[PDB]
Amino acid sequence: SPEFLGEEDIPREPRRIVIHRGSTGLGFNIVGGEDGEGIFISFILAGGPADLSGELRKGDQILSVNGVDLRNASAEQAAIALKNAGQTVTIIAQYKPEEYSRFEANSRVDSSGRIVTD
Repeated sequence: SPEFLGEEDIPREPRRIVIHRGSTGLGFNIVGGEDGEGIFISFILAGGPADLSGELRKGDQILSVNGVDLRNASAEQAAIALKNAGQTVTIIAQYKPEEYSRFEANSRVDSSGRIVTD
């Protein structure tokens, strides 16, 4: 009997993740930022710093960057904070796929809590 992770819930509590900046950037994209809706990871680049951490995913909201609260920041504000965060970037993230799925066209959350796009 194979034990798929797919049948396992993704943790919903906040987590602390440390990223080490490459010679290319932190390796993820963000969406959101309008009217305090929040900043969400929409894409993680294969092989990039966020990927290498192995602790971030599409659908994570970025709550803070190096202790600076980003929950109500604009995307531009978030981009600036992330750019200016130095070589070692400490992120507090929280998996919020339902909120995230609102932003991505034809996306939804399945019974396992995974984000699916049709």
